[PDB]
Amino acid sequence: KVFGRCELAAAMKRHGLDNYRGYSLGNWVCAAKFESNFNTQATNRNTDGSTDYGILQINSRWWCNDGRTPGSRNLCNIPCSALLSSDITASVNCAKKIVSDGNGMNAWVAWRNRCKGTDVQAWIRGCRL
Ligand SMILES: [Cl-]
Repeated sequence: KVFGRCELAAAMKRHGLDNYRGYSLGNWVCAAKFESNFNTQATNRNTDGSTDYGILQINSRWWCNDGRTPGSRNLCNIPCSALLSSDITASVNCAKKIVSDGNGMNAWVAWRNRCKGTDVQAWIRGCRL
């Protein structure tokens, strides 16, 4: 499913992401925009053989099992396919584990390069939240 900006902001707020570990909702909407263009079915293969899945492009080396990433961990304990659902619960739950992990949102290369230090509140402007 391809989300609208405000529809995603409301779903993320509902699943407890607004100010999770100190990151305002705008940060998570911005990351989702530049990771997946709001498309839950986005996948992208990396040079190392890992794949990134879903709205937040969570990576198979560490976080989910896709059966094709040799010697990967599955720290979120989910098949990577569960990250591609129109329901974002699995992505949200796994994102909360990633961002607690020590590097915060810098784990998302698009957030670091495109969102970090920007007026991220613009991402939720106009939305009924
Ligand atoms: Cl942090």
